[PDB]
Amino acid sequence: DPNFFKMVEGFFDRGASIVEDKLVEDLKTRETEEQKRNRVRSILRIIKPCNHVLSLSFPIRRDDGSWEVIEGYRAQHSQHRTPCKGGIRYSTDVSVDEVKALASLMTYKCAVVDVPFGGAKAGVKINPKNYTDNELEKITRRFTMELAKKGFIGPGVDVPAPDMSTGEREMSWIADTYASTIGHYDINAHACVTGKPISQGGIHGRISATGRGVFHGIENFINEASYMSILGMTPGFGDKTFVVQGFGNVGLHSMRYLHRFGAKCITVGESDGSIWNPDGIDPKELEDFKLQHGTILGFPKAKIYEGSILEVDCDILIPAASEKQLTKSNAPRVKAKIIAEGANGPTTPEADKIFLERNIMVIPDLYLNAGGVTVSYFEWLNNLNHVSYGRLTFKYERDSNYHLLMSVQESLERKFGKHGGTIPIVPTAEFQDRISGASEKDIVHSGLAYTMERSARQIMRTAMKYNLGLDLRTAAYVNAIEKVFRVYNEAGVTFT
Amino acid sequence: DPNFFKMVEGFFDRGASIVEDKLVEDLKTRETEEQKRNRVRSILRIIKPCNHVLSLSFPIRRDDGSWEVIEGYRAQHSQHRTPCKGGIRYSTDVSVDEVKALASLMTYKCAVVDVPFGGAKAGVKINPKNYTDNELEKITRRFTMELAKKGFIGPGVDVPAPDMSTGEREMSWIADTYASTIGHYDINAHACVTGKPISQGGIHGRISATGRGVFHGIENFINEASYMSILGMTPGFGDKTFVVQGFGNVGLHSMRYLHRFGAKCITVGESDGSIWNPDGIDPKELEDFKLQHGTILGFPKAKIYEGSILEVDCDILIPAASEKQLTKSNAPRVKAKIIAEGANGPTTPEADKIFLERNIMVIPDLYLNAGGVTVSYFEWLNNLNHVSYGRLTFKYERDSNYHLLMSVQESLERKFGKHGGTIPIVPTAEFQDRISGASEKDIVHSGLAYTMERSARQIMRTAMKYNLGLDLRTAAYVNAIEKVFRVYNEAGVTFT
Amino acid sequence: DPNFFKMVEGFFDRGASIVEDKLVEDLKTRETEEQKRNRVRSILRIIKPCNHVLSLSFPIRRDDGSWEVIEGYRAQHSQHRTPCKGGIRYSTDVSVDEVKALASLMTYKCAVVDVPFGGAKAGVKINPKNYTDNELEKITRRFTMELAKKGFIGPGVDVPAPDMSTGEREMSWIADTYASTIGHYDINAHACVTGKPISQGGIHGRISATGRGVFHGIENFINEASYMSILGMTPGFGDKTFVVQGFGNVGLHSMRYLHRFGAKCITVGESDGSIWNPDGIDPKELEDFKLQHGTILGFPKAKIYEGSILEVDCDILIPAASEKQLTKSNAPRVKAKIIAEGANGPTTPEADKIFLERNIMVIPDLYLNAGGVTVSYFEWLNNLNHVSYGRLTFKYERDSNYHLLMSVQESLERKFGKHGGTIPIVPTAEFQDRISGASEKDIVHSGLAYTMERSARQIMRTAMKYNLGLDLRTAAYVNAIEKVFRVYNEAGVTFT
Ligand SMILES: Nc1nc2c(ncn2[C@@H]2O[C@H](COP(=O)(O)OP(=O)(O)OP(=O)(O)O)[C@@H](O)[C@H]2O)c(=O)[nH]1
Ligand SMILES: Nc1nc2c(ncn2[C@@H]2O[C@H](COP(=O)(O)OP(=O)(O)OP(=O)(O)O)[C@@H](O)[C@H]2O)c(=O)[nH]1
Ligand SMILES: Nc1nc2c(ncn2[C@@H]2O[C@H](COP(=O)(O)OP(=O)(O)OP(=O)(O)O)[C@@H](O)[C@H]2O)c(=O)[nH]1
Repeated sequence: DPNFFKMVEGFFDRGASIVEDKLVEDLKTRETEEQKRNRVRSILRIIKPCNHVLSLSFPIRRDDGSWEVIEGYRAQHSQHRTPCKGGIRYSTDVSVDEVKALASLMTYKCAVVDVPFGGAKAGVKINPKNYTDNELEKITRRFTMELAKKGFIGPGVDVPAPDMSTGEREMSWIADTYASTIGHYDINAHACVTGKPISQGGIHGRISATGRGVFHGIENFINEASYMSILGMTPGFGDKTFVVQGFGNVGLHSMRYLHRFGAKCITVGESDGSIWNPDGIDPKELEDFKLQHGTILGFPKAKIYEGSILEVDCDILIPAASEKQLTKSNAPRVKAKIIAEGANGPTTPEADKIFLERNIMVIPDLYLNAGGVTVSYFEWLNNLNHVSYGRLTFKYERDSNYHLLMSVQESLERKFGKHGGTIPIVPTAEFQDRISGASEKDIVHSGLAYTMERSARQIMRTAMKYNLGLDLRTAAYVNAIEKVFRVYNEAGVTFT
Repeated sequence: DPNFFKMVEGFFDRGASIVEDKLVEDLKTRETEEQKRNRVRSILRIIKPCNHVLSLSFPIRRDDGSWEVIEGYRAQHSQHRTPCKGGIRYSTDVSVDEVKALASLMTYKCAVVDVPFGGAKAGVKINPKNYTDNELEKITRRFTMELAKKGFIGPGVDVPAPDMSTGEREMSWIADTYASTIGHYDINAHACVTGKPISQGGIHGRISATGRGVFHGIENFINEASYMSILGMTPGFGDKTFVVQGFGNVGLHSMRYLHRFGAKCITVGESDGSIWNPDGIDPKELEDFKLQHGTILGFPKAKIYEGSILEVDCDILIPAASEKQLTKSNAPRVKAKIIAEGANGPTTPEADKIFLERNIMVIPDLYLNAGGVTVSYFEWLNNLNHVSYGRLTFKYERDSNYHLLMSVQESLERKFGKHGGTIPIVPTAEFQDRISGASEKDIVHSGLAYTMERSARQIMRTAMKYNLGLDLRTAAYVNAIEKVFRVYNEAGVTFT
Repeated sequence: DPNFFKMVEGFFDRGASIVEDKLVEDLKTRETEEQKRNRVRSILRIIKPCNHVLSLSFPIRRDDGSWEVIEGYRAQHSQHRTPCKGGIRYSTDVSVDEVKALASLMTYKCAVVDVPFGGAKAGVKINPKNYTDNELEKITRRFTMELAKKGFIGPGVDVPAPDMSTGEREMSWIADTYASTIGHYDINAHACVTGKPISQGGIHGRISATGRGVFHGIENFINEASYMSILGMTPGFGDKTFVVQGFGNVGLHSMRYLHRFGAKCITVGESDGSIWNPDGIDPKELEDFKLQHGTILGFPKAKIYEGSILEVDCDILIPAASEKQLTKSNAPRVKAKIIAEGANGPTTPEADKIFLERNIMVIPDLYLNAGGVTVSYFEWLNNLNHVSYGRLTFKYERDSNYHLLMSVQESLERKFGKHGGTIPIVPTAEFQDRISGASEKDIVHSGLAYTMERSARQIMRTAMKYNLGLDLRTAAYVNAIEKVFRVYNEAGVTFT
């Protein structure tokens, strides 16, 4: 049970060794092979660590009149490409080391998806549940009152974001503080953060984003025969066994979108148990009980399945919530062709090997749960371009989108409308639905997928280049580094 | 052999005289004809000079331990419309006067193409070749360390750029300095400069931009019969003799794009000699030797042509590199209907007259080599909107771009698909190539051409308005001034 | 052998317990004894920790072309009273914990002497000796390039300073960086740091300051009979045995000033050995060999004394350099009435008890080595008032300083100068020496002593108030906290 930090650090190291072999070969500087090799080697010593790490102490007053001190950490991995991004996490497992990872992680996560942001993250040694709303509203707006004094929060330095144990309220609190302490005139203050509610500049779609980011991520591969062949599987979703573990968020919004395109999901894993219905389960009906029961168990159309989800005979498996759920004890026990890994580090390094030995494909946590980052990026622009996307264009496009058809109509009626036969060219129900449903919801759904699309394709290439086969986890950490490295190299690596 | 400055100044003067005749007539102020004429007249005394010109001195330390002082000049023509733009030039021909021109030039260049920027330029009395990479990296990052202390470098004051003797490295160096001296949080620091590499916010297409800007510039005229008639020529490129002088950059990337649309280029001029093949030459094969030989001479499929390119019997002639190449001695000797003038001041004032007497059309250096500016402008936005263009839209457009076709299909199958005959409407190879090739490369190629398109059209008008016929050089300097003047007039000309 | 951190933390804790007993009694708020006691108690939980602690990573390039990463720490104890102060230390013993102490220390050190500054400190995991001057000049100016991006260096946030392993050069380097990265116009940039050379705004006297701060600190007690009586000693210095350990700096400049006022120093401790001359030793003659020999040993007029300085039969003992030199093994072995503790933590907690049991007075490291801080404060003003002290006044005072005497002369000659007898009132050699020697050297020497004077007096009071007798170390940590606490209380303790 290594520390998730040590997991990460262990990976990057491996990727570096892989990269260097050629990265030195494809370096176009006039130097000695040795000389230049000592350039790259150290650069891969430079980015790995996290530049700035700050430790705090808060004199907050409780509701009972008492005082207590609070520790808070912010980690800003690398300045190679600002601004920097990172969510906040209120918990008691926090620690300096636990952070540097996730910042040094999100960075690599962002690069895979071609995002400018730089990785960061913060945390606080605290358990929210023991504290009220007011207290938390006293904590937060003081937290981001300090960091702002110290240049770790600004629309072009560092951008907080949500995470488990947080929500819009928390964000909403922050942004106000900033505007009342720093911006005071600065227009870009509305971009201080992300994940805001919709009324201030948020997004129609954030909540389900991640779940989607999983989906289009899987799609870019399942529809890829080059790997179907390897796993003896078939392209498409119309005939496949799908399951989930970590119901709730990302487990769900994916399950639903998943159900949409011909999927047949079978099971559900929950902190309290499981279910099973080889006939396929409606996510909708489950959405109900999650609110009408606070649990999955008791679902009429599924048996309370004994055992872990992982041991289910299926095609896909989605460890959306549990961390380190896959071990050498289960890796052989799993029954699946593919794994998703929505959550971060649901899988152990040892297992990955076992899968590669079982010819089991997987997906890296980076790629999938990225969409929860991607969307933010978009939301970080809405607050900069100070508009909802498209509102200058929807109707214009619309107009053109049916002046054309008219042109077609006339063009045809002109040629073989000889007798005058009219061709009432019209939209399609769907296409008409898009039109009247014109809204950011459609844009984002697009600028998200395209992203996840392009990224995957780069990865496949990256895999082939290095003959990694199905060992994508590395391949991603690979494709990331090359981008990162390439950046830091072309930045005048340092002015000292 | 006047100084390129004196050339410029000589032109503007001429344009003013031409403009005033009507600019006073079309001025809508309640004044006396005389009174108002004394308004315009002086305004054309105001813009002409360059407001700010700074002279520097650098205590740099060589690699040998020695010190030496270095002089550096920055010229910011006019504040009438900030920000201001201007590249850098490392040479020993530099001088205050040599600058004011090019700044006072780029301004007028920018206006022709409807660009906000204001003209500037910098230079340094130095010969790079005698200095290392490190030294230059010591020079530059100190150069832009001073100017920043003094408000001549900022994403909304003044924007450096490349030029001969410079490259991405130089830029890349600068931007880092700025972020480490001024921005420190400012998001727009990524726009401090332009011409950056691609990894930081550069562009897919810069290198060939200029060459293209030449092309679409020629196209907007060759396809214009109104001038074909005058020169007894034909519209199109499918039947014309093309040549070049100044092979390398802009000479090349144009030659290639030129070759694409039915051109037949015949010759090449190079600092070391020339070639000739009335059968037409593949730029590609030339691209090879330029790298496999560092020269054109020795090209199998062309004779080493004796004489200057200018004296070749052709339809187009492109003095892409040489300066002041066209004199009264050659002006009559030239064999051509049109000239391009990619470079700046390849042609002499005296010659222009001779051409007008020989009924020879030409093109102003302003218009053509503008694209090397235009593109930058775009690149200056990529770093402000903090995105690669379109990524929010490509797939959305894509979707719509084939939901429509479906609509057509259904619409037709509905009317005279009576028996059920299906119409498998599909894209075209080309159109499908666009789609999968979706990228900035296509956007920029567009927002460039359109620009060069609209501009030309304004010029034609401007020519007709003033009955200049083929004497475009003036006409441009004309169309520019009116815009400029119009700006400075509507700006509350001055608050003093 | 506890960590110097743990030493410190152990002290403050003790002081708090002592303070609270009355601090709650002298709190003038309308509350319940319990209620208010829960106010103070926690406040003494708040100040103790250090608010901001930053960890860094530097991509520096060596002279050999290689790269290496460097870690650097800055600790800004408390914002209760900005700006904050702290020197820098280049070593390899550095660590986060090792810092928080010294920052949380200097704070309390500053308060004793009624200084606004807030404690901070920085360090770097590095050994200078293995690196050149250039490298260090590459390290430093990058170090303070980051911290400035992050608001840990500024004339009104945080003020670096020298320390062992540093010197004026290091400072001089920094200040330039700042002016070239942040100030750019800010007048107060000349105050970014302290310890500067004299040519930029430094001070005539810094080097010997500390040594002096020791002296006047001892004087305020030795001349105090109230404690002479306790130790059975005599006031004055004219008859006392003085010694030293840690020759070099502070050991020396004190020894000299010490020699001036009737002292008779006997021995010297050095890293390499010792000497002894009951006849008294001229510091001057020693100054010579320290430069003519790099050592004390071989001094003609002193025997190479076997044993540690501590075991010498004397009246005063000055552990100026060695850390943790005094242990339970030596505490009883020491032969002395008083200890100085110029260095930080030369003495162990256990020993202090033993001394109190041996009726041995001591002095806290805080008080004495403070002068090295005090002076800086002054130097931090020279760079703000942008003048050398007094230059507006010396001659004015001078004038008045002898218009008076004239008045006396005339006044006397008027009354009983009846016959006309003239009274040539004149200055004294000394007083005339002051005049012609008018310079900062005299001011600082004053504003230093007065400080150390007033402080001590507060401490005596503080001791009596709490009946600590000779256990001053606490008493200081006591007098400090009350000031600190009092500050943080009257600051609207927090706006959350
Ligand atoms: N679909 C769905 N949405 C939910 C659920 N719970 C909360 N939501 C929120 O409701 C919103 C519904 O999104 P819509 O914009 O109405 O429809 P959509 O974006 O096209 O797709 P869905 O989000 O799946 O409905 C989502 O953005 C979620 O934030 C749920 O169980 N199912
Ligand atoms: N075409 C071409 N590109 C070159 C040449 N030399 C360097 N390049 C670079 O290669 C890039 C090729 O551009 P692409 O994006 O691949 O293709 P394109 O932009 O549609 O058109 P081309 O630039 O002419 O290839 C250009 O942007 C140049 O910067 C050359 O000789 N020919
Ligand atoms: N006195 C003294 N000064 C030294 C010695 N070594 C270096 N110095 C420097 O020389 C300066 C001499 O100070 P001065 O201003 O000339 O005289 P002062 O300040 O009245 O008293 P001193 O510093 O003891 O000489 C001090 O500030 C030190 O920085 C030394 O061994 N003895």
